[PDB]
Amino acid sequence: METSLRYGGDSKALKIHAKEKLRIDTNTFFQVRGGLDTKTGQPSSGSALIRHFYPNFSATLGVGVRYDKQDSVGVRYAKNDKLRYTVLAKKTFPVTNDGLVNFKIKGGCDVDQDFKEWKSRGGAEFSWNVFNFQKDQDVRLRIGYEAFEQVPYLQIRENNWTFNADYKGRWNVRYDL
Repeated sequence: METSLRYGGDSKALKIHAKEKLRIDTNTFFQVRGGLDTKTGQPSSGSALIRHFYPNFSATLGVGVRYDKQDSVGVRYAKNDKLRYTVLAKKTFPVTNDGLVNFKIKGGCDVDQDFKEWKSRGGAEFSWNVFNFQKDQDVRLRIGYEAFEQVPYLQIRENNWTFNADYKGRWNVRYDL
């Protein structure tokens, strides 16, 4: 049971996201997140994951979905009122020191139940080293993205905060409570 604050600009001011885990079977984990609205004091959205792990092939396979609440659909459409589901492998590779990178990725496909839309994603954070500035302030870059043909937004770590930019002119912070 952990809680994280998500700040937003050019979209939403503040929102809370909290994470919980449940044991269903010997080799099956429940992992889900609850988003409480910007208004503060009500639901907003829900997401969940069902996963299994392999030992020698250190990785997990599972599916992820999200539910957005229904309101009205017809001539016009809205961001809400939509269900999506995806299945992917999760893998982590530390290639720093010997190399220079480190990533945690989600490799798979998602469909939007609303319009037959299907995409594959580098649903990942890939650690790469770029700066080239006189200042000695080290920064780490990872694309909080689904790479294939959809949308990348960047995530960087500085001091002890995580902040991002999306091509839609959207930005955010994530900080643990």
